[PDB]
Amino acid sequence: TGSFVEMVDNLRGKSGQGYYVEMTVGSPPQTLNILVDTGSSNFAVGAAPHPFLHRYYQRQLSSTYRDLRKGVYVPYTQGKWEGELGTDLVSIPHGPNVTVRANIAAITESDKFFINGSNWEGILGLAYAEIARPDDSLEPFFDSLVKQTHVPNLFSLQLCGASVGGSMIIGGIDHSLYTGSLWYTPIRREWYYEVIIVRVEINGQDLKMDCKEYNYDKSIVDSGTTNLRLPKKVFEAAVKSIKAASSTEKFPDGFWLGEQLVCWQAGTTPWNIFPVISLYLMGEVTNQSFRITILPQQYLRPVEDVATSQDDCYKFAISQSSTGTVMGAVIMEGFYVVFDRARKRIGFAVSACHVHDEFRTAAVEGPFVTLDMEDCGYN
Ligand SMILES: CCCc1cc(=O)[nH]c(N)n1
Repeated sequence: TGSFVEMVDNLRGKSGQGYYVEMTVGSPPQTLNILVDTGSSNFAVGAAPHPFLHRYYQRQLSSTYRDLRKGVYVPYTQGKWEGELGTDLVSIPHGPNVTVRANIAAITESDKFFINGSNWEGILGLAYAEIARPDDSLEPFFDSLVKQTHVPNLFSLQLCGASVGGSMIIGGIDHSLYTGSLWYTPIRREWYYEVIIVRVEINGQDLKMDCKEYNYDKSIVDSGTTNLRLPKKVFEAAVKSIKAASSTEKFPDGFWLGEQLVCWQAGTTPWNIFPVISLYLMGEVTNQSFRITILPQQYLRPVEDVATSQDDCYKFAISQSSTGTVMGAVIMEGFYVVFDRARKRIGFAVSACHVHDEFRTAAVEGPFVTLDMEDCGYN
């Protein structure tokens, strides 16, 4: 049929602080909440006390704990930690019914990494080898899982909006998590989950750049990132185009920088004045592409605020980047995304749980005749 009921709704989170899954490590197993991250490729867990950790990995208590007698250091855009390598038996209570020996980094030192009141104490790097620390020699979690178990080389994510929730379906595709068709873009290279963007529209108006601008110096699908991050030039034209489309209301300058909340009486958010955003992505067929479309409900992240109800408050969740395009949680929150590693591709369908209104919905449409798409990549 297509129903993975044990794995539906296995993710949780706070807004702006990421999506996490419940995992266990060791013997006897220790329950820990682990961040689901397609932008990195290292499994790592808090193994010591910290001001923002409620619990941590007590490796001396694990009878199956192995020491790799080695060190590991991982930097991110947000934060960095260093830890002691080693292995232990790992399992996901609301995942596939398996236990696997895998690589673990026990975090001893970390800087601006563990978030206050996040409720997660580690991270699952789901991206490929080519970017693992200390190097490509370290086999990542999902590669271990497929080695030691019969589970298909494939996971899907449904990240829902709004504490948030979602579904990581390991080893398959759940039919209840989308509507309409799955459209596939090729993973251009197995390191990040790198895709190619061939065109951008705001309310159907072409942003009109050379397409290389959209993929400078890469475009990636990153569950571990909150915002839709765009290259400086692309960001500045989108904001200009979005400012124009929303011009019946003016907002403070700081709002467009992510520095300031905008607010409306409850239920009166004027979604319809804000534009739709379309990203055309390279297809499987030659000279073909499809487009995904998100709503202001995806790129205006809601913020609870400290004064009263009676106002619904939001943050602009599109930000500037220097490392390329990052299709983070604001993009992924409109779609069921299928990381089809077995067939070097990434699937997009309309999410069955996405936030929208009566009059507009997130969309995934195709095909479109689009030429010289290979040219859009960086080299
Ligand atoms: C805990 C956050 C880890 C992280 C940080 C970051 O900057 N990017 C990604 N993909 N992941």
